[PDB]
Amino acid sequence: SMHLICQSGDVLSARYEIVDTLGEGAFGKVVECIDHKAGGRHVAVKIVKNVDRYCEAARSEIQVLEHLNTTDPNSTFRCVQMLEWFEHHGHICIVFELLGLSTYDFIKENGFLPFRLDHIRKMAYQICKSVNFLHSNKLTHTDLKPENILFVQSDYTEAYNPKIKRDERTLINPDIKVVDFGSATYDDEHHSTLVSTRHYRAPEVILALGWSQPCDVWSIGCILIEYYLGFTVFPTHDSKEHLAMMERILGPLPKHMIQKTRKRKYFHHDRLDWDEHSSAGRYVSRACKPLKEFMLSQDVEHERLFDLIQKMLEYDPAKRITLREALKHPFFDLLKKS
Ligand SMILES: Nc1ncc2cc3cnccc3cc2n1
Repeated sequence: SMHLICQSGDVLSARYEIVDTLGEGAFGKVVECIDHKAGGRHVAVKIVKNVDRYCEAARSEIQVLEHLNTTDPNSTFRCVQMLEWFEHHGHICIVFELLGLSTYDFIKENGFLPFRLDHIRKMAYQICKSVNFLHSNKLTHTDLKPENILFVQSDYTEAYNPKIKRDERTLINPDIKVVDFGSATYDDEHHSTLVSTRHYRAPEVILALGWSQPCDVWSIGCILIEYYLGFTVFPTHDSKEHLAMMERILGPLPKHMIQKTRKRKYFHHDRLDWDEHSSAGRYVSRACKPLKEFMLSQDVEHERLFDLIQKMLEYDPAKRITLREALKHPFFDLLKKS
């Protein structure tokens, strides 16, 4: 199907003319369209694959966004605005306001270089504010990651930069919005055992101990460190290796979580069953190091960020910092009148 109905020049619902593809996924694609009933405004349309799993998630996303856009019509809390939805040759399509590049695509197109710290501060504040708004509404996002944080506009300036010895684009406006509510779950809804893209998955999720709002905070921690480094901090598709990476960076997992998990697979006698002298052992031993060794400067602003990240990456979800608390963290002081 989808190839046949998402091409450039196609008209959806007698209204939206497809210009180009913005992104694609296993869920389907997002295309930029010209809205001919609204004077030519460009919009984004998500065309969802006709697979039950993804239809369910799309119907779900629509319910959630009706709730949020009603609660917050002006988008004070930076959730993307849904404009409408329709069916088109058996595919659910959801129309959104058009935004710029995701934070992932920006990093990628900049050669996997990090953001500047002042931009990270602004973006981090907005992300925390947005997701804390979700948390206030008895929702957990579950799939936060740089692909799901989008710049409102990705206009830019380009300057030669002898630090990188290369030309470089700098964002004008670092404002962002959060997208993708298809996994968002209410406190009183059923909680699936597997959630999150694996690189941003919390230890309570990996160990199947239950999860709720705090698993978003873990994800945000992961995001912030990737903005700082410009690469993914847990580059792996194996759950055991992932846990090994956590140990190398954050230290060993709390005994009480280990004893409690149904996945005794990963462990022997209250410690991770992992051979450091193995090959993957040495991969982890060199791709990963203690959190604070990732710092590129001893300047206090850097230390403030790393303190915050550390608190986000607390193993025990019951002890992990909440976004309410995180928004008062000293790292954000520079954004406030003192
Ligand atoms: N450029 C752009 N603008 C709006 C978007 C909304 C989206 C809503 N859900 C998922 C992905 C999305 C990607 C988007 N990309």
